[PDB]
Formats: sequence, structure tokens, C-alpha cells
Amino acid sequence: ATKIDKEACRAAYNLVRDDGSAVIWVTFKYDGSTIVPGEQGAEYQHFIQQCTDDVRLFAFVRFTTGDAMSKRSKFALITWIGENVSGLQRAKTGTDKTLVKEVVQNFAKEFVISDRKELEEDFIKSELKK
Repeated sequence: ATKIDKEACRAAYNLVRDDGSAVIWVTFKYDGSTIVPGEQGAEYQHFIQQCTDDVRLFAFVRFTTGDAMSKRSKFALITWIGENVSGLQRAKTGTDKTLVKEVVQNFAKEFVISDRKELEEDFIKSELKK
């Protein structure tokens, strides 16, 4: 019965893939049985603040590496599941990720994270490197 507002979520997705946009991260959260857009932001540290132990969420984030003429972007699909989320909802999130991917079609790598330490900007970058 999980549903998704494709239109709304696709707009958030595209907002991030747009270079002429200041928004580098957007989230997708459950509003009852429907996945809808959650918060968005231009500063990555504010994304980490949305990832608490009590919640779960999907996120599409633009990371930037290089500089000047070598500056380039790499997008990541991140599924965040707080340690307090139940085992059953934890499993459900894994299944529903398929629905999210119907919108988040392009990304360099996808992650399933429960430890904020693994959200540290430099860690994610080293991962995207691989």
C-alpha cells in the first residue's frame, strides 16, 4: 500500500540535478503510506541534522569535488534508517526504495546508512571515489 507522489518527488530530484540551483540536498519522507518531499537545503550539515536515530528517510544529494576547471558533481542516493526504527519498518524501507528509484533514476552510488559518522562529507566522497 506504500504510494509515492512521483511529480512532487521528481521535482525535488531535478531541483538538485540543476546546477543553477543552490539546493544540494532534498529528502523524501513517509506521510502516512505516501512518500512525499521532505526538507531541502543548500548546506550539507543541515542534511545531517535531519538524520536522527528516531527516523528514516530517503535523500538525493549533490556532492562536489575538484576545483575550478576540474570541479564536478556526483549525486548520491541515501537511505537513512535511524537505530530506533523497527526491524519491520527497516525491512519495508528496503522494499520501498524501488519506488523511490523510479524517481531517483540517476546517481553515482546508493547508500543505506544508520550511523551519522558515515554521512561525514569527506567519508562519502572517498566512497564515491571507489
